[PDB]
Amino acid sequence: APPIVAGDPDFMTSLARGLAVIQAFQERKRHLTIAQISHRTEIPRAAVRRCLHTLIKLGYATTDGRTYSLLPKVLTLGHAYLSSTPLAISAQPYLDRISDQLHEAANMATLEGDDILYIARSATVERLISVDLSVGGRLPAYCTSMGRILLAAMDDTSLREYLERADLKARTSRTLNDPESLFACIQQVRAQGWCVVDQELEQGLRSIAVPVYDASGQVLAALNVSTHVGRVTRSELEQRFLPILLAASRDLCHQLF
Amino acid sequence: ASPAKRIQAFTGDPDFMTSLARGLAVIQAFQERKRHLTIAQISHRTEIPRAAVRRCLHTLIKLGYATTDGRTYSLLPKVLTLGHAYLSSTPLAISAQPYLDRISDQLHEAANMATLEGDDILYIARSALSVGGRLPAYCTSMGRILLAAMDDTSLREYLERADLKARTSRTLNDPESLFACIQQVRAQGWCVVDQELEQGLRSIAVPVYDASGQVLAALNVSTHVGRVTRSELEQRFLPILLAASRDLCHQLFG
Ligand SMILES: [Cl-]
Ligand SMILES: [Cl-]
Ligand SMILES: [Cl-]
Ligand SMILES: [Cl-]
Ligand SMILES: [Cl-]
Ligand SMILES: [Cl-]
Ligand SMILES: [Cl-]
Ligand SMILES: [Cl-]
Ligand SMILES: [Cl-]
Ligand SMILES: [Cl-]
Repeated sequence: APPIVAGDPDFMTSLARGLAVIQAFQERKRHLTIAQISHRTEIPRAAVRRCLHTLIKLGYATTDGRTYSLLPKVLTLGHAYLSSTPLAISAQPYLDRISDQLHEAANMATLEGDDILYIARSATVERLISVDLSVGGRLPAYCTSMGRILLAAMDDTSLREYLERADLKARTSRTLNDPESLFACIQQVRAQGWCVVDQELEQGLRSIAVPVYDASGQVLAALNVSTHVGRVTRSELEQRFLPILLAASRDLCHQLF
Repeated sequence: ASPAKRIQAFTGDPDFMTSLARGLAVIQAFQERKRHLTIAQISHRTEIPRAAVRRCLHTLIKLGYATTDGRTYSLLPKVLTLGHAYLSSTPLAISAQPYLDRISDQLHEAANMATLEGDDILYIARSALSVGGRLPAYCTSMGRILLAAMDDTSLREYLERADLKARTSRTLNDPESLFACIQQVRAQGWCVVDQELEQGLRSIAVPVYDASGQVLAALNVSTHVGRVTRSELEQRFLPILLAASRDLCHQLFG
């Protein structure tokens, strides 16, 4: 190797704006201007400028005076959640055990808005469109197995509101993407207590998911196992993966509550 | 210097957003707490007044970043999406991932990439600690790569400032011994740390450069004493790491 050489009065608007400015960077690989951030967030430019100035002084962002980027310190905000949340902490040995036994990826997600949000994953690579899925990433609820678990937990009025507004695009030719077929699908998921999705999010990808409850019988999250097409038989998901996942969900609930 | 002290250093700055700074500090107050917190606990750790802690928490609850039962407070998974904003907007982290995956597959060991934050290294990508986790720089192989990249004034400032605890019987724990170690890492272009952070842990790291020769980050492989000898690290792992890091630099910067 070569050497190394040389009103609500308690709502704090500026905190809200600063977190929205951080969110404006989602999926933007080129540094951003104030104009772009203001456009995306509908926050006035002068406030965006102050937010960025504050983030820079605190080590969360950087600039050349014209454009702006985030710094790695932003990752420590998510680490504050991961290291203070029993659900995320306790689920990791379970996902690791599921994955070691099945030699497939295992995940846990919650609902955030119209998407599922990954909170913990086993140690396997799962690439969507050759990009690793990761803790903190989001996927649409209507076309994922964990999304359908979490939509099934809604009451019918909330579910219909979601289906009349959501972007139901046909991700593959298999995807259920009209409100009547999604509603009937979600009703069966309720009856079953589990959901299989077969290549409705992307070609080649199959997953099976179950709910995780708290002591009150409320759905806190979903657990799943996710696989590629030629890695499984057609009925292995239900016969092989499902009892493992049901048992893990039951064990995690008992451990926490 | 408490979080409130650091915030109050900018009272003369009219564009510094005090509430944003306190809310970020309130999120940080949860680090490694393992469970939920009261207003009084958060105020004690941050030294931010309780009224302000209350208003920040309230704002986080309204925005979906936290929850409460009226006595204790917890963060919500939406906080994770703040870190994802960095990951999905940073080509270094994005492009590093296939290399880390391939390295880990070949060696059946964990491979990581880290940058320097303050006196710690900060993990920005890993292939099967977590991303966003931190470790001290002085007794880790990536830490020593990144300290080696500093100029000598910054390195000495670090060595006088940092808390150099003896974590194992092998840890180098004084500024003179550590400076000598860093000069050897500079001469080498790589670093092996053998059980200076915890028993059984051994790792090897190299720098990641841009096209102008700035060190941007460090890449490493970490192992246990079980079956990987130091000769293996230096003769088998090191050529792989050097090749991956050169590939990454060329892919990102030409
Ligand atoms: Cl920038
Ligand atoms: Cl298709
Ligand atoms: Cl189903
Ligand atoms: Cl429910
Ligand atoms: Cl303060
Ligand atoms: Cl303010
Ligand atoms: Cl709580
Ligand atoms: Cl959330
Ligand atoms: Cl190390
Ligand atoms: Cl030891």
